[PDB]
Amino acid sequence: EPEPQMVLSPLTSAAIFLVVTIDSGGEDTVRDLLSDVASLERAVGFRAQPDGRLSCVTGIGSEAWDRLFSGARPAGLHPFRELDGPVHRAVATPGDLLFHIRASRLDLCFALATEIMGRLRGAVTPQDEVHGFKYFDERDMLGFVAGTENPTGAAARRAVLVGAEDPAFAGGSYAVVQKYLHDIDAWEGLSVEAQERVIGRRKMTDVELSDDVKPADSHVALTSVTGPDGSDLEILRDNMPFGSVGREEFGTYFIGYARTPEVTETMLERMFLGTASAPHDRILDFSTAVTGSLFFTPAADFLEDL
Amino acid sequence: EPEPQMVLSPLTSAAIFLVVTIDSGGEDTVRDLLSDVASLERAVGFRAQPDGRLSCVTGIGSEAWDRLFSGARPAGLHPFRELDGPVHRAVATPGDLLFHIRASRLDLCFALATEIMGRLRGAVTPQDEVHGFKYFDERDMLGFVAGTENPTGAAARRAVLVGAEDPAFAGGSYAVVQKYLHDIDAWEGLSVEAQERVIGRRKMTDVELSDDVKPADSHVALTSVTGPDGSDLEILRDNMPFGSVGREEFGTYFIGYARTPEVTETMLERMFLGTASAPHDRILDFSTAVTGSLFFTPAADFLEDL
Amino acid sequence: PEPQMVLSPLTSAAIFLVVTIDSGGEDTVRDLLSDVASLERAVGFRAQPDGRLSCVTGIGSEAWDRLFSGARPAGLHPFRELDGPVHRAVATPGDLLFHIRASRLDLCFALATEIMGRLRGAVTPQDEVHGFKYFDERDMLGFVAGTENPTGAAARRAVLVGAEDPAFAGGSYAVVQKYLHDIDAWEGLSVEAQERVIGRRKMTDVELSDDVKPADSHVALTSVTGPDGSDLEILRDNMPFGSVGREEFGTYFIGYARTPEVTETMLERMFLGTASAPHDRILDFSTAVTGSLFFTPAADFLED
Amino acid sequence: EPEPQMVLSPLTSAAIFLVVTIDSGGEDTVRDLLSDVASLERAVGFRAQPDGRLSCVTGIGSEAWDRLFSGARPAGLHPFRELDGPVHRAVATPGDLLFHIRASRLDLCFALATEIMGRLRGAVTPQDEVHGFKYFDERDMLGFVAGTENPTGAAARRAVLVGAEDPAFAGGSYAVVQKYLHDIDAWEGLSVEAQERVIGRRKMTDVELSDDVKPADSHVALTSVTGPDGSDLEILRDNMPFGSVGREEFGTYFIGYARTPEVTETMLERMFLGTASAPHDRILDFSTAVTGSLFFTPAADFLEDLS
Amino acid sequence: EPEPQMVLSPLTSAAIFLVVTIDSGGEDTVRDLLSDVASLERAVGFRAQPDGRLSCVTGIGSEAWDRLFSGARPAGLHPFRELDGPVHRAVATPGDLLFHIRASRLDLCFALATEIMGRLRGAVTPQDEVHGFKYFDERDMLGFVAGTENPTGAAARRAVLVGAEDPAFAGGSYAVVQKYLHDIDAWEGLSVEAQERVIGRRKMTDVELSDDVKPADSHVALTSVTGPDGSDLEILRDNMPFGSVGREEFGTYFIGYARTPEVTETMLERMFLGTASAPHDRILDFSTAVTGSLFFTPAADFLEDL
Amino acid sequence: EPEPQMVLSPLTSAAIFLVVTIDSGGEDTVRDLLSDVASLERAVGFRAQPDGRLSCVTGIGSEAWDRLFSGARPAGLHPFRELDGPVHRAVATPGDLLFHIRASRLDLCFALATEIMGRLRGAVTPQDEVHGFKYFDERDMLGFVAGTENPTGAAARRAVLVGAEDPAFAGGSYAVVQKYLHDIDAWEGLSVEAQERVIGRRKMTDVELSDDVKPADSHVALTSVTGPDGSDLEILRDNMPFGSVGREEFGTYFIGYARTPEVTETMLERMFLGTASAPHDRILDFSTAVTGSLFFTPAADFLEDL
Ligand code: HEM
Ligand code: HEM
Ligand code: HEM
Ligand code: HEM
Ligand SMILES: [Mg+2]
Ligand SMILES: [Mg+2]
Repeated sequence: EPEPQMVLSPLTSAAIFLVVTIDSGGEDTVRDLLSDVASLERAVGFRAQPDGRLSCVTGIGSEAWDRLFSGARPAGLHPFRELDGPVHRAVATPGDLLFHIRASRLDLCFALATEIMGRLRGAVTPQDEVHGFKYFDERDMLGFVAGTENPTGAAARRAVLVGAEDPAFAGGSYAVVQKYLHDIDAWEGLSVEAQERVIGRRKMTDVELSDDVKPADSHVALTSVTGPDGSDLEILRDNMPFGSVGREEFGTYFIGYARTPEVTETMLERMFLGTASAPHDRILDFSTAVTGSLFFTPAADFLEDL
Repeated sequence: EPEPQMVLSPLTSAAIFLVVTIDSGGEDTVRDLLSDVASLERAVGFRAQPDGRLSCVTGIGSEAWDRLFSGARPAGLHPFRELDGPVHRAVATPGDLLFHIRASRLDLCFALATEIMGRLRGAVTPQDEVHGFKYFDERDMLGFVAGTENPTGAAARRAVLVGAEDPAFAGGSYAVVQKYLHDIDAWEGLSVEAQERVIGRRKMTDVELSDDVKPADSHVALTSVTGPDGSDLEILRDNMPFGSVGREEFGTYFIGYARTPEVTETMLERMFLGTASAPHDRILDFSTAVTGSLFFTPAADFLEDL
Repeated sequence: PEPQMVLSPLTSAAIFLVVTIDSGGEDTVRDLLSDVASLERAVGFRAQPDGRLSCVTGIGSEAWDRLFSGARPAGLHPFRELDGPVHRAVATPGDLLFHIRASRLDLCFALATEIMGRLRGAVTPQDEVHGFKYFDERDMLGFVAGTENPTGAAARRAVLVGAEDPAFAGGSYAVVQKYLHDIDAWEGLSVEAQERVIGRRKMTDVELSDDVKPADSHVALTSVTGPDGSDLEILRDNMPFGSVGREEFGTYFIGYARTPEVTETMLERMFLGTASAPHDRILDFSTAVTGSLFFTPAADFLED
Repeated sequence: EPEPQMVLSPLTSAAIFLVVTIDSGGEDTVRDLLSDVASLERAVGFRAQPDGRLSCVTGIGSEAWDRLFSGARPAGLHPFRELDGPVHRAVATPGDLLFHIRASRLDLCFALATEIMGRLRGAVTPQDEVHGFKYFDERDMLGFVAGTENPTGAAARRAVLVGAEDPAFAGGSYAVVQKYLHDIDAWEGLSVEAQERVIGRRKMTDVELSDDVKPADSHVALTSVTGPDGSDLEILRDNMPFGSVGREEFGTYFIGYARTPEVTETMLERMFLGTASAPHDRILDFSTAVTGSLFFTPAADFLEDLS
Repeated sequence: EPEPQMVLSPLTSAAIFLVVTIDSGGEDTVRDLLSDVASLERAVGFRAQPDGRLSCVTGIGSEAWDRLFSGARPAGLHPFRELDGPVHRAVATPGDLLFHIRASRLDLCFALATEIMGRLRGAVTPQDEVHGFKYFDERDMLGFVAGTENPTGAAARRAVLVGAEDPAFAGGSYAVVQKYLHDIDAWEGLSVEAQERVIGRRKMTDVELSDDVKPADSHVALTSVTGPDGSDLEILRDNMPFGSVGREEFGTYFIGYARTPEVTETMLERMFLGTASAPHDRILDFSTAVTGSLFFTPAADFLEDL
Repeated sequence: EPEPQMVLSPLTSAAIFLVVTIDSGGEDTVRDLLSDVASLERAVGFRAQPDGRLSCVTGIGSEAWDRLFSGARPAGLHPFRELDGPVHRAVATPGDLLFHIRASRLDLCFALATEIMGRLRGAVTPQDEVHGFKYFDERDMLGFVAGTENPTGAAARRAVLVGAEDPAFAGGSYAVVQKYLHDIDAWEGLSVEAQERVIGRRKMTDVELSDDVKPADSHVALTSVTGPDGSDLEILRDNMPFGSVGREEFGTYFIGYARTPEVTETMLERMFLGTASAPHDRILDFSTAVTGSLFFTPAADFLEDL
């Protein structure tokens, strides 16, 4: 049975997201680092266990894959597709490698980031670095609980991990990232009731709005998708607030894992392009995407063997 | 007894340092915020007690004092004094207000910073914003334990709080801040034993080097100061690592509190200008100061009674 | 099939809610059942990982026939009243059980509030108990409670319906009884006399050896062996409760099993006695004031 | 300095409030129990330290004081004064002894309540027993954070503990209790902004409303009181949710400690009788007081030195 | 105010008790270590704060005091007085220095013991070393709660710290130690009710037996002492279980702190020699003392000024 | 179907290792105790759950197996093989039963050890008893992190548990124990860099030395072993510091579990007897083995069915 990366992590209150491009000639250095990244994760994290909860999920973009590896490609790997909606746009931005670093403390994330980037200096150019922090009651930058309807247990494994449909890549996953900046002033001018109509859940109690009252352009309504057999299509999300008070930057860093990118891409199409009943996701009236990238996160043993 | 701000805080693993200047006409907005800052600290922090450990210490610079208040000035308040040493320089940079925000989690620091800056928008210009994180075993960016010889209990109160020498300002303190960037590549080229000779303490065990082995230009030797009667002159420090892996920025944010700025200024003169036996503090061969400011942190009731 | 959270980690707080379904309340009940897992997530998620909030939902025999058509679970029937020579196990009404557990009573209460909010006008409350465990896992009699519960695979095999009733695989059967204790009479016994009642040492929680353990001790009467000589096991999560002002000092008994026959055989031994034991000596200090049986379906049964 | 009881406790998530009356002839049994209550607190609590945080504050009503003790009375002790407002009433109900029992866990509260009541059986009649639990984010039954503006440290000592003004009773305090039941249906029919105008603070963030927006009949405006010199008069509160979902009982148990009952009584008068600018505290349109009692909580050494 | 050592510590679950004798010629090495012991405590303990709660109380015996120091001596300092009762004996055993090391974890105790003994190698001979552990519910090796009636707060300071009666030594205390081994087989032959009559408290609930049932030769009755003016004479105890299962050694390490040794010695006399109404403390029928030593624990600043 | 003992335990900060021999005639008493050991574990441990994490792993030696049981032997069970190297020796010492007791607190370990030894008095002779404690940062007595490269999850199950190759004993494991005493004086005379060359990892950061610099006689190089198919052969280790400061005993108690003893024995041979490129493991120049024994730890159901 192939060993996945730590895509299914315990709850963590801190994260670093690192997106880089691989410079010309940097391929060999990158391959060496990939074969050591799990041993660096253990080195940094083991002595802080059990409370540290340090993990690193490593992802590779479509164009980078062809530069690094010969043989088969993962079936669903392609560049992030830009969505040019009537009002809102989901931009595509460059990224060859993702490091999704999570722990209970930002310092542990930083120590691992420092070791990873130390080995890659001269081979990569940083595109994005975000230091994320979750609020103490699992709330996001909009004041709502984040993570409630994530799948757990076997339902999570089924939703996230590549299996028999792409057997050479079993135990992998696909990550989509988007960095969002919020208009906090406009958001906080809404009443709580109007915010609940945007999200589709109660703010304080986190109870879902009933079907008869939930707006068709609420976030929860548009990101609820049923498959060909009427089962729910699910993804696993670990959105993280970030910001700078001096620069008035108040953000949500979105990351979503799925067994195939088609699930995530269908959700994004509904959000940005809308449906028969909804012009677009009302969350986008307060949130602007400034990055967008797609990565394949291979099985841990795939990385170890190169 | 006047009530001090939370200068003597429990150990915290997260901090935000905010330094701002007061714009033309911003005085009244600032005074209103100062009279509310303790109540904002309670609002953000109380529901996360007892583990949150959220506090905010507010400081006011020399020039800002005269713009905000009439009547007496604190006796020791003056602008930061630039030190132009033979090799190393301690720069002065602008700052009218300091907010030293501490907690066990960065999100609580950020929430308070957001409320404070929300009330000040349009009245202040940000000069510096640093998000600090301490390593899980109380280590700093150089890999040494940080805080070991800080005073505690009654010795700390005596060292930090203004008393009968300046009775109108009893329960206040003086804060000096400097942001340092490290040359980590050069530091990590030293052996552990060579690093220990720079600091003056063992790296793994944090035991002080004996007087016969401790170099005269070690950090602990230069920052050890005796008064006219041979008593130790002490300050309270809460130095915090910070940085950005993508920008190769690895820093220490220095903050030191003392009952009179003369103690901290004597330490800085020994570090930057040296003594008969030491050209300068060897820590400065790996650390460059890029900011420097001095603030008076009044008793909490002084702020409240505006 | 995915079970409900019958096998929970240890919790220090609980709310037990038993209700009857009023005439015309069926539809409101069915709607709540299809939402109960989503309400559990909504209340519990923001207090993770320490909250450990869960809700196990059970349905009685008479209620089942009112709510659902098609197959019944094979073992579902009303609680059987036991009229012993001295002690009686009463049957009391109950159509739905909510067994709510967490590390803190406030989280239990928040979920109970949301559940009862959705059911108002459709149900009548029969019982509500707010349970608390003592800091050293002791019960109201001063003994450690839960020691011999099965764990891991043995727990799954003992508690979850399987291939013997395949349409209801992943379900379980819950028996509840509320007991009030005579604490004055109990505390008049020596520790050694109490140990002979229970069958375990009080301070150290070591089982009394076979040569000293009385036949009418609680542990001896609730030890039952199957056709192949294996132990028949149940999973228990007994909770203290009470009111100091009313001198009410209680144990809320709940036992889960794959078939109610195991639990019912234990109860018959306790209340009716055997050739070797008049009755369970624990019953000389404990009176049952409720008794109900529920089937707790697989979580996916409720969600559909 | 005389030693207070644990009036200023760390934050606790569980409480039991026990109010009893002393039966005729029960005085001697009561006095014996009072001289042992500290030792019972240690017996129950010590083996659960450091996490248990078990404490018991013992209070004695005005009429009970006269029955138990033959010497001088605390200067501010009198029976709770009923407030008969144009709309709302603060009832006075019987109570001779208060046991305010706090810990991190309800079982530790219950163990101590059991030991106390075991010694008093036959000498007292129970009037009220409430098992309180705090919501995990310090919220009350109305969904608002409770405790935010309580004084801390030296300001709390100065506000709560009797000093030089009544030297024989230094280290004591005065407790007012009221059990409130809420109309949760009516409350949940308000918008969040309408709730915020009732309380005087933002619901989600717990930031106080500006002076320009905060209504005169908000709870925070009516319970804000300044003294003869313009200093704030403060009390220490440890309000606790309680209830029963089956009976639709959703409550707040109010307890407030103060160095003199006059501060707490002034706040209650403003709430129930109103001011020039406010008919009454709007929180009372959603909250009914069903008990009301006043107690003196003596210094610990006063209790220990008894026959 | 003179600063005491950490005689009144928060609750700790681990301890090391180290008793040594000073070898001929070892005086100078010992004096140097004493002047450094608080700085060693900070070095070992700081990086495990706030939960470590590492402290070291240092005591000096009567004969050692006269070897190390000249001039005035603490008023009550003498060698432990052997008690030769009709049945039971309290032995005096050699000991010049006590290190009473406490923390929430044994490893912190061990690290500090290692540093202390490292500085003293060649100057001292070990007489006793005990590694103590508390049971999870504060119980001792007899199964009873230990520590319940210790004084707290102000009453503890008054009972333990030397004051105006010996002003040159204000802020000190006197420690008596005795290592006890228990005859667990004999003890476990009693019923619980018979055990309770030995101790004077209920076993499970730790409620004191009422005056009408408490025997005169119970442990709590013999260790309850009133002074000529009616006040309770109290000591502070931090008894620790210890043992070795293979050697069937089950013990209690007794340590009692008091402002004068007269209080502790009066308790010991009542235990071992008895009263008019009690032949001896019944706890001694199941407990044998194998060490006995007395130490003065000076104010912290006395040690620092060497 | 078979239920293993708790070989794969969560991390624990305390342990007791008890090794006994079975006296002539003690076999029946031992068999009775083995059938009850799981129920004693529950009795002691249940009331401290969920934080106690008390477990006991029971092992049986080769000669004891033949005295206790008839029918099949586990295929790999034999007495520990003495290794007589040119410089260093791995001695074989007597041991019939191992009790490897772990918990979050030493109290719980001690209570269970007391109950076990209580049942076996008169049937067994203690050979070794060690009370282990972890340093707060997972460090050993040499100052290095211990446990970093242990297998986890499925890789741990595959490495440790007997399966289809010995089907009657599926769910069992083999334990090798050695008690080591260190020469701490000689070790602390090395520079940190010289220590790192002994171990094969960086001291402070726990990063493995790269292949070009790692010495062939480093500990990590000699204990890295590849199988016939090029896979890494792994074991699960739960080494625990122990000691006595007064006797200058500073130790590491080695325990290693594996599905077959040949893996552990190949590592030992490389350490003690060396390779073409390394005379012996350099860790042995600072570490002396004073015990050595091998045990089979059966499935839990094997013990219960006695
Ligand atoms: C007043 C009610 C009760 C009290 C206070 C109580 C208490 C206890 C205690 C202290 C134990 C020993 C520790 C443990 O394993 O939990 C025990 C064991 C047990 N109890 Fe009860 N119990 C009660 C009622 C019941 C009822 C009604 C049943 C069955 C229908 C039951 C079945 C069991 C079983 C099966 C055991 C495990 C026996 C064994 O060691 O195999 N109990 N109970
Ligand atoms: C139904 C009963 C009550 C509820 C639900 C309630 C709730 C609250 C809330 C949510 C706050 C704001 C947060 C805080 O500082 O705790 C508050 C503040 C306060 N309450 Fe109440 N309360 C009640 C009864 C009372 C009573 C009866 C009194 C006085 C006799 C009182 C005195 C106060 C005071 C002095 C404050 C702080 C006001 C300020 O200075 O900011 N409360 N209460
Ligand atoms: C022999 C081993 C010892 C054991 C196992 C032991 C055990 C206990 C226990 C279980 C208690 C009751 C709970 C408490 O308040 O701590 C206690 C109380 C006490 N013990 Fe001991 N003890 C021992 C030796 C000593 C010695 C040698 C002294 C005095 C020299 C002493 C002085 C006290 C005192 C003063 C109390 C408090 C009595 C009261 O005022 O209530 N103990 N001890
Ligand atoms: C003096 C006794 C010992 C000490 C202080 C010691 C210490 C260590 C240290 C510090 C590590 C590096 C971090 C890690 O745990 O992975 C290590 C790794 C290891 N040790 Fe030891 N050890 C000792 C004895 C043994 C023995 C006797 C064996 C085998 C029989 C052994 C097998 C291993 C293995 C397999 C590894 C992992 C190597 C790798 O794949 O990276 N050790 N040891
Ligand atoms: Mg009978
Ligand atoms: Mg014996």
